[PDB]
Amino acid sequence: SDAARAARAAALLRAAANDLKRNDRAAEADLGLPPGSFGDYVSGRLPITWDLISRAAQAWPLNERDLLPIHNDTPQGLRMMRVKESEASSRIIERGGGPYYEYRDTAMSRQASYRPEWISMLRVVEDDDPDNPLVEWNKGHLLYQFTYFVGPVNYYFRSGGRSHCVPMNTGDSVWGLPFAPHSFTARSADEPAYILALTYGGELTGDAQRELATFGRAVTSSLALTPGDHGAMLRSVMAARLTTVTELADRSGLKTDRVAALCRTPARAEWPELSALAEALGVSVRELLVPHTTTEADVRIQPGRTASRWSYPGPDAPAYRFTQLAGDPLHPHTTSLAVDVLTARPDAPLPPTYQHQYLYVLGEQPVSVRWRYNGEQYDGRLEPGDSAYVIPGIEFSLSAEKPTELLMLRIGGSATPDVRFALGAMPDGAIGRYIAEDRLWY
Amino acid sequence: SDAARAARAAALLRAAANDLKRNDRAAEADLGLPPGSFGDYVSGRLPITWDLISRAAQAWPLNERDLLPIHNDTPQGLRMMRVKESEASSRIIERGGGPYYEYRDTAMSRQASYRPEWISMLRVVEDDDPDNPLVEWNKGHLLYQFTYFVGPVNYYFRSGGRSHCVPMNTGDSVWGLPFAPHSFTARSADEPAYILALTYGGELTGDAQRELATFGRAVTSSLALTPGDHGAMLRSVMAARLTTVTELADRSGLKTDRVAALCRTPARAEWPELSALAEALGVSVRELLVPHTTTEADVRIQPGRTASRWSYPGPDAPAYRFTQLAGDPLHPHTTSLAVDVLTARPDAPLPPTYQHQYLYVLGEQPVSVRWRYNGEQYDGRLEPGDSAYVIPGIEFSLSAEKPTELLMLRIGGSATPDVRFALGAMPDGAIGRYIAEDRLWY
Ligand SMILES: [Fe+3]
Ligand SMILES: [Fe+3]
Repeated sequence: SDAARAARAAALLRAAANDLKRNDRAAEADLGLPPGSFGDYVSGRLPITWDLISRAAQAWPLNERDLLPIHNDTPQGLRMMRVKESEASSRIIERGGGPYYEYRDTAMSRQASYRPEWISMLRVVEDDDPDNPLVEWNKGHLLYQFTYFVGPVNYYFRSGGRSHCVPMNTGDSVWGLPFAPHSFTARSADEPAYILALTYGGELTGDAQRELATFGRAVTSSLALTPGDHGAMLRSVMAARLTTVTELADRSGLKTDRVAALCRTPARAEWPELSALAEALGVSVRELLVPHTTTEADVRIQPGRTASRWSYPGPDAPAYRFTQLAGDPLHPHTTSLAVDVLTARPDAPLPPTYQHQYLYVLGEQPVSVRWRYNGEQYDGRLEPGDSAYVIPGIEFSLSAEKPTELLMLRIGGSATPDVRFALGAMPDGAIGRYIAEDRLWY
Repeated sequence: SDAARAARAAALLRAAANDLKRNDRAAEADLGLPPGSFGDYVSGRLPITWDLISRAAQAWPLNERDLLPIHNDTPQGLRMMRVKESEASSRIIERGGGPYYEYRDTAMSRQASYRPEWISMLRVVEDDDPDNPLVEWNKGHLLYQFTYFVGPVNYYFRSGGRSHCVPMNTGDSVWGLPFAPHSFTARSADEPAYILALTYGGELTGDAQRELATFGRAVTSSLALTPGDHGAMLRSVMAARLTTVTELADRSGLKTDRVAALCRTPARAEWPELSALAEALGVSVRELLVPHTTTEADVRIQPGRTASRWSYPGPDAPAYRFTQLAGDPLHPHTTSLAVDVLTARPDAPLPPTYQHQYLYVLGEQPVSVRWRYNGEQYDGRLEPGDSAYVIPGIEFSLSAEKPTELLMLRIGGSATPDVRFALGAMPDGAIGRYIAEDRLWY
């Protein structure tokens, strides 16, 4: 595992040198390495130190970040975390003079952006007033949040200077935007009241944050695009091409008056207009479409009672019953589900998805999991309160001796649609070298 | 600025602790630190060391990479590189027992993915045969290639086991896919023959490579999507939502047989069908559409003589004359242009774009550049053969005392459209915190 990570780091060093058109001799000269030695660092015979990575960021126009791999802590492609481990991670935090939350980690991975916490509400309120002084608010946090409610939990949320309180119960859920302040209390001291607060990051975190942080606040603010504003998207692509209204009109076959009008409205153009504009701009129609959001006051609440329900693979012989939980079209790759596992057999493999997956066993019976990864088959059993992390691409099935429920949150990773289409365009054999460069570029 | 970068690293440390719901004392417990030291690290009283970052990656489900900022090496928003500096970076490479290429760096930044080399063709051929033994091929490299030709350069390229040669002349260009093998030679020893080989990264480099490398080649290949393949895109979203053909038909109003058939073809559904399917899947129609490509043999060649040209900002105000160079809809955010600078005054500012920009002066007269960044106005001059790098969001003008030509390559950075939608959805005032977290989460 450490040797595999070292190999990944060595491949990144060769890739960086190849990309800078530095062959072995040129890289040794730039990095102050002994003549003839570069192959020993690229092959793994010599370790790549933080000293060398720091020297490379000074000698070359790259960052220390560009030479570091990430860790693989999910070697079987799925990993379970046990209740005992979650309880050992316990943190109690006081707010307003008394204990307010108990936090427990659930299944996480260095390969994924999940930060999923079990959190019990320790503050009990006697009304649903958002301005109740017993409520201790947070400041909001960068990560998106999907929250699943168990018991009589009150959800408090703030946006544009107004505080709201929506009472929840078991099976309700909410999806929420970055930096939206919120809080949770219990309406009763008599029954369990807790949440699965499954926060996660996506594209905002990682490379985008590092880059935008160097540009500064003004440049970053100026790159923002408001959801649903198609005219702004069109203006942005026009600016990226350095085209003009009359030139785009001439190339697309649209009237100049129409192109100007489309630049000034959030409503999308008609489909034939979008196709003509896209071709004139050298982009797919995909790039002129802007997602809408369903959020209001920066959250989208899904009542469990009215949530969509369906059976898999179908009602004639159902293995699972799914309930659709809260999400948002700003994050089309986030799927949240309550899963009733009905089958006692391993006869219903779920289709592999490009998403990361997180599982948490809500029901009273254990769930047996069977999965495949890199030519091996594995099996395991999640007890109630156990959780699991699954990398993209894994085929697994679930079963239980009696019907039982689990919570499933699936999120997009860094392999976005654009990445996946780039992978699809690569010539045969190239994906291997993309994963781990193994040679000088000539 | 090392001090600013150290502050960025401190902020990432606070953010990582916030995301894991570790306050100061909890973080000190997890990391084995003495009491009070975690505040010292976040505040800057103690420097953040590789030892601390390594400890964090061992104790917490994060990567060392996640705690490192990138460098700001473009403090004025635009940075020029001079002929003398490019010449100083000269590297001569032999292939087949004699000189083949001279490489020279041009403007680059730790904030962008450009790897732009000036490259002189040192191998002279007497025919255009791709199997000529004087032609020495590379193995293909990870980065995308955008190449502008000067002089009688032969371009050689391989795809699918076949080798090709297209004789180029000044003003021709080509855009090429990752790992497509290629070469360049000169048809004459008696005139300059060289290229601007403006390689760059996109979606593939950085986070996505790091994650995919830990999943392995089998999973990574399974995630590929073929450009143009709408049925694969539909199947992907269906698998992400765990909707069968029958359930998606049920929701959308399309017949079961029609949904199944749309999953078996690259051709897109009809627009009303796409609208109904997207609504049923909780996504914008954008997520059922796919990029297409125009590449043949993995490249897209643009003859200079047939390239589209237009005046900017308009026909009746031609400050500049643009020539559209080689690109592809697989990279909608890549704009390649040859720019004839016609105005002698800085009276035609180019609108700010979300793209990074790279400039190289091709013509025989200097180009004056006036730009603004962070409330300050700057003036500079690019001599023939000088280059420049520009961060996103900069407004600049170009002027010259006589018409002169500049090569421009604009590429998308890590702030993808999805990042920009997310920035637009963020509550007002939170971009400061996104750039640099400055507080405990509660
Ligand atoms: Fe939260
Ligand atoms: Fe190349």
